[PDB]
Amino acid sequence: GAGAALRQEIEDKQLMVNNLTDELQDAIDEANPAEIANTSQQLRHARADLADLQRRFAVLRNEDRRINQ
Repeated sequence: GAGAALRQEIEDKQLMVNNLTDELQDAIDEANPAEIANTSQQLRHARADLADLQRRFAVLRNEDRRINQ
């Protein structure tokens, strides 16, 4: 299949997004303004990067399917 390394990056990046979401919510429960700002800034970087990765992979997978059907 096409896009093996990219697919794996997407899963690695979804894991990071999830861990950072955990950390943000914990920082909210603790009312820790510094960590809320630290973690949320990173979470947004990661969520934007993930969405781009997923777009790139969808192109690749749709083209692979059309080439190989």
